[PDB]
Amino acid sequence: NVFQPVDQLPEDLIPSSIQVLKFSGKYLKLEQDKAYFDWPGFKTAIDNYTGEDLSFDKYDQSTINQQSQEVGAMVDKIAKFLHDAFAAVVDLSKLAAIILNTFTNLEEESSSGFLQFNTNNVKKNSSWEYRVLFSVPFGDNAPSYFYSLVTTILITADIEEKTGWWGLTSSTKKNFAVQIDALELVVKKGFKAP
Repeated sequence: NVFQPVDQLPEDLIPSSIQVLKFSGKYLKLEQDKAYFDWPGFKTAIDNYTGEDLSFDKYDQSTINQQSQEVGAMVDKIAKFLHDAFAAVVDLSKLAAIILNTFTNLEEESSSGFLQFNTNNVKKNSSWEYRVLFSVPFGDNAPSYFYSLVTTILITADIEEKTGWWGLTSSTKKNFAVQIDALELVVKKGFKAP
């Protein structure tokens, strides 16, 4: 739906991880008929959280200026970033492939609830927001715990039309700009969404 769920958890945690999805989903802001994630709203909501199965770990944000590079390289960089900044997706079986697939299949995934296209008539360019939510466990040493990494990836390129994004390959080269927003939460089995 609002976030592509990417789980790698033991069945006894999947239910809790869905609640996290439910919770995250309620912070999408619709306007101009374009759906985007509400980070201020979401951040704020976590603070006011008065539960016990949820806690903030860290929030990270990386924004890189428009640079001409290939899709493959760019996704690899995004992946390396998510790998190095958090404990959550350290052993996730190459998120890079999950991310590279989303951008090389934009046309088939456009209607998906976790992708939002947009154009800038002034700058005559466009962008996509990919919303993804990762969940990986702590380990059998702390069975009730796992991490959830609420992530948004905003890719901007020098592409005028929406069709300009159709059929991108790992080799395709453009003037891409990338903004990654990711928040890591420590959640435990039994977490219900407010």
